[PDB]
Amino acid sequence: KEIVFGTTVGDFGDMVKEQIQAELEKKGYTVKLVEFTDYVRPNLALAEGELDINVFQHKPYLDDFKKEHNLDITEVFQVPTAPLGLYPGKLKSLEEVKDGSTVSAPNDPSNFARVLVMLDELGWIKLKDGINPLTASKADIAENLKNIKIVELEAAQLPRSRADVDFAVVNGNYAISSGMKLTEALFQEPSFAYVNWSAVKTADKDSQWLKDVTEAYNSDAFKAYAHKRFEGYKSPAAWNE
Amino acid sequence: KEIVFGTTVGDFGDMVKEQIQAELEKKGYTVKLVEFTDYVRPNLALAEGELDINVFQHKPYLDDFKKEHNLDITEVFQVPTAPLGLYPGKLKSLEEVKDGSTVSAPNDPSNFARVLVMLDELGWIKLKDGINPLTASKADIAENLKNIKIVELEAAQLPRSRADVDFAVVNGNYAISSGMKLTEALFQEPSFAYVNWSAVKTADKDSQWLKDVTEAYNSDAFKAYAHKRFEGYKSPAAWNE
Amino acid sequence: KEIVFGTTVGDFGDMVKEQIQAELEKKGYTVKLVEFTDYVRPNLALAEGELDINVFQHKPYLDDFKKEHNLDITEVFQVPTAPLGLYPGKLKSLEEVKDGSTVSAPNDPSNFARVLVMLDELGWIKLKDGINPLTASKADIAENLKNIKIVELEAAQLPRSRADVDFAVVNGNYAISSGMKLTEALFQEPSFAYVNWSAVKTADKDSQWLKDVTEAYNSDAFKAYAHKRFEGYKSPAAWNE
Amino acid sequence: KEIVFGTTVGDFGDMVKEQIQAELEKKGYTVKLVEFTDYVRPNLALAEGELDINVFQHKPYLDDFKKEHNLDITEVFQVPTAPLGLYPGKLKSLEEVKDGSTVSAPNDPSNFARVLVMLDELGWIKLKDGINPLTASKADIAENLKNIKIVELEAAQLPRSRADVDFAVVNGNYAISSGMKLTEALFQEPSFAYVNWSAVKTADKDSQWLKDVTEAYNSDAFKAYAHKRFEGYKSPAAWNE
Amino acid sequence: KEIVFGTTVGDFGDMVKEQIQAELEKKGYTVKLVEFTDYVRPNLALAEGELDINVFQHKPYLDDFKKEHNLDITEVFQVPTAPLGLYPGKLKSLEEVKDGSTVSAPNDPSNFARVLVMLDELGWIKLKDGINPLTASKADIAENLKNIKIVELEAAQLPRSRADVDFAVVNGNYAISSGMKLTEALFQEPSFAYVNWSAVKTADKDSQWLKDVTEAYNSDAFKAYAHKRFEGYKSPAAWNE
Amino acid sequence: KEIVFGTTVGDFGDMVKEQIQAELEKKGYTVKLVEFTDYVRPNLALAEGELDINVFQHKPYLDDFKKEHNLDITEVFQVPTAPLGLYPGKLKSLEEVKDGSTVSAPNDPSNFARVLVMLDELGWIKLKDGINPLTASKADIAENLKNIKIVELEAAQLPRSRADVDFAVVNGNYAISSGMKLTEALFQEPSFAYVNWSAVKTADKDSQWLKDVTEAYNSDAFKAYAHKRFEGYKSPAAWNE
Ligand code: MET
Ligand code: MET
Ligand code: MET
Ligand code: MET
Ligand code: MET
Ligand code: MET
Repeated sequence: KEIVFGTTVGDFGDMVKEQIQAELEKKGYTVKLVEFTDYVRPNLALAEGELDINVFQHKPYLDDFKKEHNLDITEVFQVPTAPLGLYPGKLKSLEEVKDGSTVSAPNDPSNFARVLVMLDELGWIKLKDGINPLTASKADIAENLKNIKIVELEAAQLPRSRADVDFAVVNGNYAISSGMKLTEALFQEPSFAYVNWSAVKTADKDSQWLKDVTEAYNSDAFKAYAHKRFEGYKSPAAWNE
Repeated sequence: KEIVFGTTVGDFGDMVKEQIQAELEKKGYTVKLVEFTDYVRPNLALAEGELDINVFQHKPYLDDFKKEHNLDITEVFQVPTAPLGLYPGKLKSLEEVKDGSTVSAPNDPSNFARVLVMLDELGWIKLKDGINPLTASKADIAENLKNIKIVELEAAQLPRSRADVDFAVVNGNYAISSGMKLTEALFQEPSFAYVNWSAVKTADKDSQWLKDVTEAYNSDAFKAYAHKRFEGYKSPAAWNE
Repeated sequence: KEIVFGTTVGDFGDMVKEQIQAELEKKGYTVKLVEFTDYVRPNLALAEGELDINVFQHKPYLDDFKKEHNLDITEVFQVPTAPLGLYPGKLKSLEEVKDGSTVSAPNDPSNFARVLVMLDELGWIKLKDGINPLTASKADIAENLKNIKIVELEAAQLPRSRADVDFAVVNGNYAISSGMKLTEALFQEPSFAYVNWSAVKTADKDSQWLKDVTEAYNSDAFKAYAHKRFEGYKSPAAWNE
Repeated sequence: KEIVFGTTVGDFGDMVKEQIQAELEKKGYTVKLVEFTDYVRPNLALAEGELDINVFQHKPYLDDFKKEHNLDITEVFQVPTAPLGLYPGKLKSLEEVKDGSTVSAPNDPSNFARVLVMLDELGWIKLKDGINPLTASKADIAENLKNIKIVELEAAQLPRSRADVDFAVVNGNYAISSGMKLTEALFQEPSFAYVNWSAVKTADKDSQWLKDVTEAYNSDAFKAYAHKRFEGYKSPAAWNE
Repeated sequence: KEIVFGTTVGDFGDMVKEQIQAELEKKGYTVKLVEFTDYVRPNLALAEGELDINVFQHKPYLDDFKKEHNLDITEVFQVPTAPLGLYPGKLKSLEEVKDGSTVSAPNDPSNFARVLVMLDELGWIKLKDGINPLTASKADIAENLKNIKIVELEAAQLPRSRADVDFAVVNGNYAISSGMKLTEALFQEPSFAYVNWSAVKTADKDSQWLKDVTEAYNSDAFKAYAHKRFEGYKSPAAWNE
Repeated sequence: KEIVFGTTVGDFGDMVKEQIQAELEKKGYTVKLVEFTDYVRPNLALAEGELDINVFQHKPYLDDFKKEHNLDITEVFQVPTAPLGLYPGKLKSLEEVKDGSTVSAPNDPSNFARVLVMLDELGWIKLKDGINPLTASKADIAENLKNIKIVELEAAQLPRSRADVDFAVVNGNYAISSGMKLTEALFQEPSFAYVNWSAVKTADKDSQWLKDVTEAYNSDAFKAYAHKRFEGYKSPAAWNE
């Protein structure tokens, strides 16, 4: 039985090659890894049969993506996840924010929402009462207190954008793969709602191979490796640590 | 030199296999064709180096997609294109439309705009004066004259949607591959703004292989085949007829 | 398991890409399609294991080919099939036939027989009594009533031959892929003996994958698709329609 | 042209996926990465043609390996390299070393030599005067001052060996991929003679593709990435830093 | 450039794997070998494209086969060939032949001819005057002097036939691979007309890869290897030895 | 079940193609053969899963190899084996040996040991009393009686080395596949300790397929074939001959 994984470049792929693959080969499986630069192809490849499982996204992204693209896919288990941070760009500290400061943000709706929530936590904008934080959008801004100019970019552009904007809100996987350190962030997202999940075609939910993959990502050996290899990452809720 | 084409399923892939491939093999090329079900993967595969050229989209789609996804790709030449039509669903004629009739529409922005423009041409809604039809959005509706309920679906769902809605606005490539006939449309888009284009990475624009592909799609032999094989399609503007 | 289909270009490949592939992907298979422009390679590719199944031929062709070339292959199920027609070449109606008129025909024995049977049905030649129609050959001609000159060509060349002969007898798959319409035929073969069959290696006849492929080609969904997409095609006998 | 890289798992593969691949795609290449868990397979895969280039070894290893196995391969350029360290096992500090303490070491000759040189620098053994440090062997030990018991293992076993020996000398690539941190080493190899090299078949040494690969590994952008992503690594001599 | 060879099992395959493949890999080709148990499939696999070159037949076989099966293939160069022999079966010497003795023979026409010519040379039958020896058939027998019963079998069955017939005429390639020694023959065919040839698709006759294969089969190194690996074999006429 | 064999080129591969494969195909298996020209790749391919079984080595080689590379593989059954020989190089007879004569030898330790034992049996060197012949090394030489210069090479180079040294010690498989004859050896190793073994992954040792393979290599039919095809080979101990 060959299990084909798709991940983004970097940390999630290293998990497969450095730990999970050997655990699954012990049980008789072969393992293939396909890495993707972007957040858009992996669910489509999964749904079209080119992958058996992907590991790259949080559940708000998945729920939105599979509804919009009408994909019969579902989350399975969580994985250690590099958290979201607001990082110094042309400006190096939060106190330096000015009226009109620029903040770069990913341009897809579920990750853009995270930026609006962070900016509201910082007091730089104010969101309307009673909104759904997972779908926060420009229409939900009650007042742009500091007249922040939000510069929307494709997610992979955010590390580079630090040259062009005062502050950059950078997804963890792209921060790590560009050599950014999580400790460089001026403000980290407090939420745990965006710890990432693996996803499969719904038809494969009860499969023996997926049971064995799930066990591999929850073993004592994997937890010990993850705590050493991926310091500062947010853990699966089920690890209850 | 191997040229790798990406197209949607059906008509654009048949152009390659039935006519273009042999023309290019005469000049010493080998040809590979990858067919895609959806409109989202092809430009990303092209930009990431897995395809040399794709043939599946119109320029408003390309312009929106390459901006949103930060892709260094560009259009080259036009191809015969199945036109957009409003087709009978539960209701069989335009005169049967009622207050509250349901119309299915694709859920991506550049193709959704075409449905709003079509409904305005039919007099079922009224768009605000002076808005750009290429970016028509719900916000641009001045009055929903017949209180049309627009049912937004992923584009490939639109042929099957005819079972569930009064009328379906169906993209030509999906209509044709589902066995729908262009002559069954109750109304066809009169614009030529959406005749489809091939697309390449910008770095390849001056290549000899692309010159040879361009010539293949503009040869007397290809035109003679296309006029017979794809009756009722909109021809490239440059074909001049 | 990946199922590798081989078909001729055009209609039989579109059946795979537009309908069968998705049905099989729902059951966990992946699908690869290889398209051929000729009639000789597909059964050789099948027998050598480069294909698991091919869809391109009728049973008289298969019976003759597998015996001549010592191939351990066998038919499985029938598929909707474009019929054989006599089409206008230099002359545009049957009534214009003259003594010595030229008719192009395929040069392989089982398809050539079909042309002799057609010419006898038209009253342009007279075949001997009591012959096997599936193997009709020049020796079976009792009288060449109109002194027809039969121009034998490789089957793929028959659309192009219309410039050189008075009438062309063209196999449906090549007529469709060259942009000819079945309704343009001056006369269509009445027989149902040439509805095409899938073929596999005999060793695979009892496989689960082949059972699932057979089911996909006999489903209500495929039948509904075929009746819309391939109007005028001759149906499998087992569909009993 | 497709360039096939072979690397060990982890850091050298991440260099390809996170930085080098995109640099080469801008010049028109596609890139394939094959990752290995051991030190023996990659040069064999290179010599057989499965790989165009590998990145996993130092030159003393390569010189020995290509001579012993009569392989027509050669080094090209250096890459940032995780250094060799002596790490705590059952004992946690250098001055806890006792008479008879166990030290695990790789069992291949060029890497075993490094352990003997390290033990001499620590004063735990004394090597003979005037030896070749690159081929230091047990015969070159003048006195085993602390009666160290050297436990020889296949190199990939050395991270796990920390449970069984007092101290473990672990190659950097395996340390990193097991979640060990370079700052955890009690003593790091001073030498720069084991900064790793890419290798190719000698027949390819003058190729354009290799020139482009070499440029990609010496670009300002790669150096900036490497200094951030791989802190504490030893740099190519040619970088002159 | 991947050169795919097809051979029968045994000696001709060993030539490729032991000597030719390395000669071609030095020049940068890759090589694959497919082996076949029978004489019918290899030319079909060559014609279909699976093979680039085959080595298994003599020219009378090829001339007959490509005409009968309508294949556009051609001979290129000769190879050292195991000769044809009449071997002991139930009877152990030629002098033991009796009226009615049974002789097994291959059942394909060009190899059956060789048996008739051999039986005529032995004085067991008498062929008619002025016949073409390459096409000698039962119709060409003037008198069956010893009323030999010729038992026609598939060529591969002839080594095993020795249990069932008085004498067996066995093709060299099958003799060698069944553990028979050429010195065991009671009578060996004198002719050199059946020294075997490589064959290719005619389209490939002027290719550079074929020039390089031809050189490998005619080098001083290959001749030295063949003279002792294949003792008793008949050499290419062009070697003029 | 498809059983994948790996062998060195030549004799061990012919055993599979000419006898074993058909014996296993009669029980319903399919068989694939991968041939190697070196001694290092086959156990690595076995351990990685590319092969199910290999046939190329003796047990002293296997024991050393699996320990050095920490591979979980094990021997199963013996096979007829071409013996080790000392062959003429620049000198043609044993009596011509001189002080300083050169003898080429394989450079791997378990095969090098065999050379030293052979040279001691010949009286050209003198090994120390009582040393383990399986691990004989240069340090076990008491006196180099004839000041032999031993030229160590990778094993596959040893046939060609005959141009450069006075005498060459060549492994049987390489002697056969280079067109050397075993009967032309000046001295053949008499020991039976190096009759070769098949090897598998330890996890497969109790499999049904391996039981069927073992039976195939010990059948009366295989023994009869081997004694004809491989004259002068050393037989498996289990054959009790
Ligand atoms: C594709 S959704 C974003 C995933 C990314 N790893 C994150 O946690 O921010
Ligand atoms: C991806 S944009 C839509 C393309 C489609 N062929 C059309 O013309 O409607
Ligand atoms: C290869 S036999 C001919 C097949 C063709 N599709 C026909 O029905 O005429
Ligand atoms: C294969 S030689 C050892 C290579 C390893 N990356 C090191 O620098 O220690
Ligand atoms: C396929 S023709 C027969 C070939 C065989 N090698 C022979 O020389 O007898
Ligand atoms: C790989 S160990 C050497 C094997 C060789 N066939 C021999 O018996 O000498």
